[PDB]
Amino acid sequence: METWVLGRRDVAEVVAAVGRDELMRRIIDRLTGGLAEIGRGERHLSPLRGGLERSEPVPGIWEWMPHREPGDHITLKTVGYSPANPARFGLPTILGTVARYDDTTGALTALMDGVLLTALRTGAASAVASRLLARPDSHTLGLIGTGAQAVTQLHALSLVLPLQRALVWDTDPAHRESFARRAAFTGVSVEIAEPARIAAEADVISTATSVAVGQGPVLPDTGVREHLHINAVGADLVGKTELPLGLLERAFVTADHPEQALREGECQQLSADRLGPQLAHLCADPAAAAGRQDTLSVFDSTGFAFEDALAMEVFLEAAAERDLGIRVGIEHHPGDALDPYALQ
Amino acid sequence: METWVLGRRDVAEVVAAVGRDELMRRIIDRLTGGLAEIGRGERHLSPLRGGLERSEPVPGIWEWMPHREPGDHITLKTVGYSPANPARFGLPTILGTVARYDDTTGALTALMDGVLLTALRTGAASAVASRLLARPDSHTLGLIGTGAQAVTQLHALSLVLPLQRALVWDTDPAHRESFARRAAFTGVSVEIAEPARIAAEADVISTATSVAVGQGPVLPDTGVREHLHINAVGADLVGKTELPLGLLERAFVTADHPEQALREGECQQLSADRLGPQLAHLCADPAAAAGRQDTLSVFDSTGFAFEDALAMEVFLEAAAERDLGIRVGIEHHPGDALDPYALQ
Ligand SMILES: NC(=O)c1ccc[n+]([C@@H]2O[C@H](COP(=O)([O-])OP(=O)(O)OC[C@H]3O[C@@H](n4cnc5c(N)ncnc54)[C@H](O)[C@@H]3O)[C@@H](O)[C@H]2O)c1
Ligand SMILES: NC(=O)c1ccc[n+]([C@@H]2O[C@H](COP(=O)([O-])OP(=O)(O)OC[C@H]3O[C@@H](n4cnc5c(N)ncnc54)[C@H](O)[C@@H]3O)[C@@H](O)[C@H]2O)c1
Ligand SMILES: O=C(O)[C@@H]1CCCCN1
Ligand SMILES: O=C(O)[C@@H]1CCCCN1
Ligand code: NA
Ligand code: NA
Repeated sequence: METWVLGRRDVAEVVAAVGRDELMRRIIDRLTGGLAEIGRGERHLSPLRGGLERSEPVPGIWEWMPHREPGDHITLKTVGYSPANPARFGLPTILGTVARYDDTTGALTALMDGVLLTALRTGAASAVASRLLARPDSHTLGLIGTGAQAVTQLHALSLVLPLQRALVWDTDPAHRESFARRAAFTGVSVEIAEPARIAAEADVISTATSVAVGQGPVLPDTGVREHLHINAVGADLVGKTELPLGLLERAFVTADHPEQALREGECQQLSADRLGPQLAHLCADPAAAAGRQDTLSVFDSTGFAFEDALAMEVFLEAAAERDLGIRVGIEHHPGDALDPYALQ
Repeated sequence: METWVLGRRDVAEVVAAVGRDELMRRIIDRLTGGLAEIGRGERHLSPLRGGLERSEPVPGIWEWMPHREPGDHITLKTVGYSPANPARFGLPTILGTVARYDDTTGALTALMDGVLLTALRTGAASAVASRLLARPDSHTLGLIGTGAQAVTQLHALSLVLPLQRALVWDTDPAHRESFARRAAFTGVSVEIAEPARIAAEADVISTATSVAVGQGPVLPDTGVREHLHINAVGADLVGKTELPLGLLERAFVTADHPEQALREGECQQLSADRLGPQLAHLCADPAAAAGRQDTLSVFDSTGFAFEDALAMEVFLEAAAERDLGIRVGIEHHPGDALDPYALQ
């Protein structure tokens, strides 16, 4: 037995061969079906993730997220949020890896990059929610925060909605000015616009910012379109929120993971009895979303491990089909199972 | 930047080049100083580990164990307990791996086998506790359970006590018959002995069994020597214990990690009020352990992530000096930190 390692090159080759659009569509479709299975009680929500706060160079967190498929495998994503990474080190804010363990033996069976996978499934989740809750003729996307997640927010939403333009804002002028180049492949025209203009004109908004704890909101409490749908994607430290309380109190709010969102999502601001049905329920039974496209709605997205396990399965199917990756004997399996020093 | 991977062949090379006695002594030395640092408030106990119980083929658990050295690195050990592994698959019961992440950026910097490392630091921890709590002239070690952990229990204790004899028992006859061969490198004469004889004759005992939940104790509450010290090393599922309650209630009890021991150790059987200072406090001030050398004492060992971080440092130091391991680009670091699709 050896661990199947998909390095950065192998992940790059899967995306290159399949294409960004088709790979995102596969993950959207797998996520939709998997969420529906949770909604029907055929699968379980993942347990609450855990994490470690880091104060330097700016406040961040490092988190672990398990998900078990009983009798088959266990997935663990480890992921850091380090929002000084881009300016200070040229590294992405979100840095992680995803591992798979055999449920019968405990053995580490596969290990892959989590940077691209995280961005893909985070965009995909917003696309699943926005298909349910945004107007199907939505034309104008608003983006607050134009870093890494904003790229796959725009990409995923452009595959499920007839987006013609994106109005975008970032507190860093360099980051908002560079977004049009990073977005060009989608064909969606990009225009920089202040948050009040985005609130007024967008049919759908994604907020995906590295705003600090207690420094929200990133979208002002002002006039929005009657049918606005917001993907609240930003999430890291307890106490970090992006939306104004007044808007949230007026909205139909669905969380990807209610217990997690009450701790780390926009639902931190809400009484727990104010939550709409969770996304998995909407996927299994759309009665709860019926009519909500035409009124204010918020998808409170925190991310949970089942989404990473599903996206990893999409990558592993593609990689297995193409015999990609390497095999590394990492775990020591002594020829005598009862002798740790039998370095066989 | 690439991940440094120490596979099975590299860990084997470290043992071959350093030697077993020297490697174990280095880990004992690091663990003793690191525990003293916790006992003096210069370092802190790892957070409570997390875990997922599994029921097939027999009840087992899979756990994740993080530890943070602020400003330096985060360590995470993922480890399975699957006690049917030896008989069904020729695999060790304990299967795991240890990862190191840069604390500043979150990047995965190192990954290695956890199977041998776990056995080494678990032996080392018993050696640290027994040096503090067993009579310095202890001649007879008892071992209940003669699987993987028992090998390093004997090895480590033989390096800190004047052991002349090991009395050993296992419910599987093939496992107790093979222990002497696995233990030969220690030079300590091994005798098979039933648990009642071990209880009556041993100066120090380690219990390290795969006993099922509710099927203890593995050592009878009979005559024990007045000065007996026990390392209660077995730990996995909630409800699993190895010692008789009446013996435990008469003992001075110290846990490696009090909150973990209350959940998964022999301290499950006791009130939280009933515990002594933890092992770290005894390392920092041995005057609290000296008096208890001549009375009944129990070290309640669950394992915690700091021990894995310290043992990993020993292996990385030795591996770097010998230029061992490989470099694998696992994490995706896009050419543009704000563009998840900018594959290198
Ligand atoms: N919900 C999920 O599943 C999920 C998954 C991944 C990341 N995230 C979260 O999304 C957020 C963004 O991640 P990223 O990878 O895009 O980070 P990033 O650093 O690439 O982008 C964040 C951007 O937000 C900008 N910003 C900071 N404060 C702002 C404000 N007040 N208004 C507008 N812009 C602001 C920054 O200048 C930066 O350009 C983080 O909180 C992250 O933890 C969530
Ligand atoms: N405290 C720690 O840090 C730490 C570290 C590693 C393992 N452990 C725990 O130690 C225990 C042993 O692990 P291992 O790797 O040696 O497993 P192993 O399967 O190699 O050995 C366990 C042995 O116990 C024997 N056994 C089962 N029931 C028994 C009984 N009633 N009396 C006597 N022997 C019995 C089995 O036949 C087997 O030989 C497990 O509970 C494991 O989770 C603890
Ligand atoms: O699910 C995730 O991967 C993100 C990482 C950053 C913190 C919020 N959750
Ligand atoms: O600390 C450890 O490595 C062990 C693994 C098995 C369960 C008990 N703790
Ligand atoms: Na959120
Ligand atoms: Na124990």
